[PDB]
Amino acid sequence: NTIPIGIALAQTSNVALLGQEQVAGAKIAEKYFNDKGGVNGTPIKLIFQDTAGDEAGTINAFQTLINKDKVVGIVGPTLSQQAFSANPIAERAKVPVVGPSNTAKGIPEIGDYVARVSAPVSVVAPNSVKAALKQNPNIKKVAVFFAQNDAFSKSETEIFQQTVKDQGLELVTVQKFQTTDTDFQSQATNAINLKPDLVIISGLAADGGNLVRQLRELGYQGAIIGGDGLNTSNVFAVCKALCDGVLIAQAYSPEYTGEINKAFRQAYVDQYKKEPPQFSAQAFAAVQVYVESLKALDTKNKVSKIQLPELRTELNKQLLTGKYNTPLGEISFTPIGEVVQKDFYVAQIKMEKDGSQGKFTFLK
Ligand SMILES: [Mg+2]
Repeated sequence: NTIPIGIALAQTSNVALLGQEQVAGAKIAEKYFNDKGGVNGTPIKLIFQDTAGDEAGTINAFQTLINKDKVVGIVGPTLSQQAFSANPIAERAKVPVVGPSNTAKGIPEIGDYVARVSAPVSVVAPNSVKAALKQNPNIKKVAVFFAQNDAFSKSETEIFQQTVKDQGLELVTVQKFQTTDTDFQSQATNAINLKPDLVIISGLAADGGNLVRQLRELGYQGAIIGGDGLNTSNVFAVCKALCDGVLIAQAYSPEYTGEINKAFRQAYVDQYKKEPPQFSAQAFAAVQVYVESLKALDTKNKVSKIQLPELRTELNKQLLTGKYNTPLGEISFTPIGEVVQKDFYVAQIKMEKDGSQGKFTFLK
């Protein structure tokens, strides 16, 4: 006998360039928590249902988890774009959702059953602009690019644009693209002709990486900031040596000294031979929220005896009140399901000259 928790993430499509890192974190969490006895002796069972890359696939995954798989709660989905369409399904069904990495403005406001462990674009994105200005105080002109078909990218670009203005910089252009585009010659050239000192990109991984590469190919030599959708080593294959120097804000640090992070990091490094990515840590933290909430609930009200609809409602109520020492640091929730989290960072892509290998170097 086990307690089923649904994991609805992008395991296929180009969205899996982000989703697979989340899956990795969730699987590490399952072993970590089950090795500690699960929920007061009862193992959890993560049930994975692939969302693919669109809204319909996410809705289908959620409905399957809720109805067929009888899950007590869902971790997911990968994208804010997917969350805005699918989360209302879970809200209506009174099934809790904990988003690992969705950072668009407005997600917890979807309803009483929607929470997230990822701080939103408003507190994550500005740090990377500040980091760029530290590395080059003479930046004056900024070109901004965003994926106009993606909800998170639109939310993130608004924050980047406001930060550029607040830092007293000149916004020379805002260029639009689609996440499904591979060619950006026209937008890149448009921006390059305006002589920017800094370029900021809000898109996802394949698109963001292709744009970074093309900017460099077309002769751009200035600074580049990538938003959260580019925050994966999966971009390395796309821009290769030309990824070098890209600045990306982080909501997780491998070097954070929390005991659980040490355990998580050690488990990750031993398996994957590199530091745990943000998306992996965030997924771990979302599973942790469910495990620790289930334990607290079970102690007060034995879960094996609670019928499913009431169990879901009580679990949702419980998780919102909890305090969690996670790989992301000590976190909790506001009454609306927004995360409370203290520390943020910026890292910079450092590629080896040959372009076949790289890493994220954390700025001090
Ligand atoms: Mg909420």
